[PDB]
Amino acid sequence: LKKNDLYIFDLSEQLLNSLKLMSCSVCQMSHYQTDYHLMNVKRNLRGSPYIYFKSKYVLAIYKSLFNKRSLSNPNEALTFWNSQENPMAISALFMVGGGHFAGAIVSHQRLNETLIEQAVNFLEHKTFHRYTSALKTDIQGVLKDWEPYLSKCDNIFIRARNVSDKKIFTDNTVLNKGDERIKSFPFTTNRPTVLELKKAWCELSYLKILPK
Ligand SMILES: [Zn+2]
Repeated sequence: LKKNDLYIFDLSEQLLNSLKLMSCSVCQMSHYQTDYHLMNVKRNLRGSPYIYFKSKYVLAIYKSLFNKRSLSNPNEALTFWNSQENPMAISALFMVGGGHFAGAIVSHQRLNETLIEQAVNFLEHKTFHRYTSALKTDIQGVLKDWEPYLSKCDNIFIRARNVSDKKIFTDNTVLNKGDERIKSFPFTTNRPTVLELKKAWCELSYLKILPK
């Protein structure tokens, strides 16, 4: 099992149907890495920490990736993720700290910087910095700018250790406080840069092989 065979949103049917839990519509065209499909996706969008499976000698996936209020079980989630019927699956990624910001809207679809990082498709991405907040209006600007994307996101992952910095994302913005989709990163992360957003994404979106 190479890492290429472990992307949670692109698992082969053999690997999927083996997993055991431990206890084109947007183009009107009948083509997924083409730049055409990507703009149409863009146009239409714009208007223990783990769970374990058994198979081929223990695959682990982050609990944060799932929807807590969901009646589906994790196998049902994985199979729905791996079906062409969710081509506009997106998530958001935000880190702020020490005057630095990086945000991105990430597509769940992969592509052709390591090869694993080179396949992360950021539909939008922004990074800026301000000494000191005054960052607050800048970031509230990005959130309004991405409002159509944000209302269609599966998850919105935010790192803001500072209490005033976490307040930046919900104090009178387009995100509401107590939005289930808003979640911490289940692992420590570095400085807010675009590459760090991709590190975080690859860390959430690939199964991990662990001991039982
Ligand atoms: Zn298409």
